[PDB]
Amino acid sequence: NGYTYEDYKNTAEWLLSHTKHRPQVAIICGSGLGGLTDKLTQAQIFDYSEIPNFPRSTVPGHAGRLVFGFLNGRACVMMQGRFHMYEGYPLWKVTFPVRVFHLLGVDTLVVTNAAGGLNPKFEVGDIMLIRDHINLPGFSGQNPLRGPNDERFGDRFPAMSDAYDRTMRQRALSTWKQMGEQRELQEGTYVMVAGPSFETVAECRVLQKLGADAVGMSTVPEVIVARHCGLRVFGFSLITNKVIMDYESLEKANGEEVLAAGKQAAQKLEQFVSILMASIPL
Amino acid sequence: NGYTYEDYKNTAEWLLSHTKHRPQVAIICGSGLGGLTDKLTQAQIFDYSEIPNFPRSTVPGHAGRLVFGFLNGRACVMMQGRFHMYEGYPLWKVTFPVRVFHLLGVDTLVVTNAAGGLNPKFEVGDIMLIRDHINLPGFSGQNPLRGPNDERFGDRFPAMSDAYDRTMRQRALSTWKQMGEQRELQEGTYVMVAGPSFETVAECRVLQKLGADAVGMSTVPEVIVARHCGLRVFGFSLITNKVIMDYESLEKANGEEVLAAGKQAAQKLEQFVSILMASIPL
Amino acid sequence: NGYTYEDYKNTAEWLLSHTKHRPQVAIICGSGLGGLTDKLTQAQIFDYSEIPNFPRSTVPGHAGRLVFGFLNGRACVMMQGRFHMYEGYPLWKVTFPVRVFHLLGVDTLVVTNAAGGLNPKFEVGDIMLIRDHINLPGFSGQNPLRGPNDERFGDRFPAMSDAYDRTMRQRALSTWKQMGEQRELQEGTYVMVAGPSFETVAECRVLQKLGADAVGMSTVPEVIVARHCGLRVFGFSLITNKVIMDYESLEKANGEEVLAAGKQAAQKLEQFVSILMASIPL
Ligand SMILES: O=c1[nH]cnc2c(C[N@@H+]3C[C@H](CO)[C@@H](O)C3)c[nH]c12
Ligand SMILES: O=c1[nH]cnc2c(C[N@@H+]3C[C@H](CO)[C@@H](O)C3)c[nH]c12
Ligand SMILES: O=c1[nH]cnc2c(C[N@@H+]3C[C@H](CO)[C@@H](O)C3)c[nH]c12
Repeated sequence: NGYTYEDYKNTAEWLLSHTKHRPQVAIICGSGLGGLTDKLTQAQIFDYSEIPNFPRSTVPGHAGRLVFGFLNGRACVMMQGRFHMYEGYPLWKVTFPVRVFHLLGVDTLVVTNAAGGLNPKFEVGDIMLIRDHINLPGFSGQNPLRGPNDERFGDRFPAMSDAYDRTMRQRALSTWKQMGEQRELQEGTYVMVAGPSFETVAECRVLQKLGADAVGMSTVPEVIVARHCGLRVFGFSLITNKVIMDYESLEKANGEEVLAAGKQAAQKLEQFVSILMASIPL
Repeated sequence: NGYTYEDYKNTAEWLLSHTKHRPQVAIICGSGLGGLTDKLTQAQIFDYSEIPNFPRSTVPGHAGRLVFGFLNGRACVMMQGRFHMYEGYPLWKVTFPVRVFHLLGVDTLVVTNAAGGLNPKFEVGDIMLIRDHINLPGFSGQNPLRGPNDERFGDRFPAMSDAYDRTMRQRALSTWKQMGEQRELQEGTYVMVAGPSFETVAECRVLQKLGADAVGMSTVPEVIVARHCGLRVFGFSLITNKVIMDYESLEKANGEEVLAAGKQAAQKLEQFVSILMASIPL
Repeated sequence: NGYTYEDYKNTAEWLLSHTKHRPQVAIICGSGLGGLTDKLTQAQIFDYSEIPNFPRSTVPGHAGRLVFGFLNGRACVMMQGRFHMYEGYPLWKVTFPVRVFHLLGVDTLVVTNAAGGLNPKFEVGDIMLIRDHINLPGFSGQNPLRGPNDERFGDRFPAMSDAYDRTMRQRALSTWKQMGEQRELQEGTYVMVAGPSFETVAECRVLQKLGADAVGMSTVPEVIVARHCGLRVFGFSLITNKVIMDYESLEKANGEEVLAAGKQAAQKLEQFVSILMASIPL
């Protein structure tokens, strides 16, 4: 890890002295979900590039910013553009923001992402509440906590079986119903794979056989660092496509559609997140 | 990645100005399949060591060369000796040649390798057409495309579900029959594991349970980079041994036998490849 | 790999000239099993920090030492405190001691560790004889033999299907009975995961579906290097906890209990190891 405790501290204090905002809830916007930033009020934008120690967003579109504001009665800080292992960043950079949030005073992390559906019951547009995850990269060594542990953040061996807050998941399922929606709110296991190339049929079958319901290339690292910090964690995936699971089909998964699904059924997640803020204690 | 676009370009131009040959089909010879180089005509050999930017073959036997020539009516470039992740090379070096081939004007990549048979229906000497692959290293981060993407080669998120050209696989199965052979042409999923040590019984069972038919320590990376490039891809594995899948057996897998199987039933693959060249469009 | 053959040699010769002891059996003590060092006679302690080239134990408790002595009629060398991939050490440092032992004249390696039980038949306190292992990190590239092979230690492609000496496992099962004990001696497959965070329910299910019986974050690397060396290998796991495999449960795995289980049923393993020394040929 190239960061010392001092680095996270200096970044936090810099942000704290450059904004009057004092966030409680940190929100990481997934692909095609950045619009969520338009709902904040008293918004204050910071480009990643101007924040000390922040990983500088190479060329996804040069759009990387931290937005502080209020979302439905709660002090928030949103990440529009998140870092991925596939871009070359080691996991300790990918999750650097998370530790910064903790030092800013955040106690809750909401993570969102787009994902391929592995469970056949899913349909494009569906929203999957994350009940659990399978950290394939972590099994091999790619775990954001690798390296000496700093007691100031947490313990050497944090547990992850209760990573996704049960209370929030319940309140989430409730909220979704209180709103009265067509499709039900899906729930399941998210499996992380490094990417960036999409899965083959054989691989799709492997992930299904392991019990995963949705597949993506992010999130798990941020969740592990958040939990290591003591943060309350809740999140979901926007199923942007159904992964090909048999050779009959003659269609390919593309980053184009993922942003397209995250175009129509996108605002659906946005509203759900804003409303869900009232369900977050303080 | 330690290579800049310029590096691949300079290597291509160097080769292009040192040979009159202009290859269309690149062929990577697997273990004990190097003999395939003896079939080229108007052959011109280049030691890896003399080609700018090429990874220098440590000590597999110091035998690493790029051979340009004609194979059954087609301009080829063959790799005699391929790079493996287990030797210490990062994946961006392992696949460096592939991007060079694309800049040389190659539009087809034929990959061959020796592999352990996981499917019980296989026998030593069998030839397995590769229909799909399981990229275990890729799930964890070891994917040759990790790092910033260069649009000149391809897209950020290339698909792999159609990696192995369906047309060539069909024409391959046809060719094999047109020849009238004893054993049928096997077909299945290739699973890549890093190695270099051989699998345990428990591991063999894992790979079988995942749906893999053959196991090796190469190929998948080259295939992913080729596809990212737009190359047509086809290949197969020479089953050199049947992996031990139960504790009853008292025999061990050894690099000795692998080269031995690749001694008798070796030329069988060689001919098949030469003849298959006529089935490759232009 | 940052070590040259010379480095292992110089470390061996340094130890050989600083102790009259000439070990035959090397023993690696797992978590909460360090007490085994109290049974040696004519004991001579070396701090890891004073041994040339040894990885310096960061801050697990600053307790890292190599103890030479005699254990029940056999010249031993014990590692009190072992290195883990999760602490940041690359595998070639984690396994550095193993190659040193081989140069000291050791011909047998006994590895012990604490592990989470995946097989439901297990209970806290149980002892599991290791019959086989699943090297998840190894599938992805994290194998201690990655990099050029040195013929002086072993072959390029060593087999692992017979890693755990069948004779010792038999003599172990015998010994356990000759002693007449309540609980039977368990036996099964050990799966290595990098850690340091504990498994989620979904992950627990994956590991079970793969056929693993116990889960830990060490051992496999040392075993592979030992075998590559020609060392006889035998070992076992102390089940310190039963991994949560369903959402009903409301308890979390913690490094606290692991050391606690390794407190009561700890000496049970210690005696078993001492007595088992008589079963090790010479
Ligand atoms: O089928 C899939 N496989 C793996 N990841 C995704 C995702 C998630 N994100 C979306 C984004 C690509 O469009 C990249 O960062 C991956 C959506 N569908 C799939
Ligand atoms: O049983 C097996 N397991 C893993 N790889 C192979 C291979 C393939 N290559 C062959 C070569 C060793 O002889 C090394 O680079 C692995 C053949 N049989 C097996
Ligand atoms: O449930 C488990 N999952 C993964 N490893 C362990 C272990 C083994 N060691 C023990 C030690 C933590 O207490 C760390 O190095 C892991 C015991 N129980 C479990």
